Amino acid sequence: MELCSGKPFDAFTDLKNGSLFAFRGQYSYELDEKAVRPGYPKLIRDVWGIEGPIDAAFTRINSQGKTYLFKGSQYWRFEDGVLDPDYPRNISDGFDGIPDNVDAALALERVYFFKGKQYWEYQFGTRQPQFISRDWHGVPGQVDAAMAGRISVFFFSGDKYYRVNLRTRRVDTVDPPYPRSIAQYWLGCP
Ligand SMILES: [Cl-]
Ligand code: NA
Ligand code: NA
Repeated sequence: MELCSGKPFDAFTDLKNGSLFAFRGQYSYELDEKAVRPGYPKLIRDVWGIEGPIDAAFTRINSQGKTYLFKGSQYWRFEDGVLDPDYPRNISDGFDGIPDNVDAALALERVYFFKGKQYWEYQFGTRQPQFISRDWHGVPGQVDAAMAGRISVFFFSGDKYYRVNLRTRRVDTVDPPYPRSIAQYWLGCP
């Protein structure tokens, strides 16, 4: 289906360079103001060389800007358009302490994995899990995808999303308020 169908998403990543990718079922959506065809539905198998649906994605903030895609117990690492050699790997081999079948991830060098009501911090070692709702104020303990900007993170749940200020770690006050339509207020779909 197309970007503006209103259906929930499976994953997002901000490449931290002006471009980002959304994932839903078998489809990958490149979202960049520089794109000749922004939001053109392409097959994940065609762009990333793997079968959808994926569970989570993130892109590291460092120089190399590697993209990580998660599905089940496995992850794939990409750079410069291409799957790195020695991928896929088991999550346990790259991310000790992080569970399988995650719901979401984001990168600020701190990475956060989300699964049910809990999240895990990873630094390039893992800690005890904490509660999403305790540390991300106004975010319920159920997220489908996440992505990190410069001053905000976004949490996606069904057909709606939340924006959280990174300083306050609280959902921002806007009008109409969060949670609100991904299609209408985040993608700027008709
Ligand atoms: Cl995600
Ligand atoms: Na997800
Ligand atoms: Na993400």
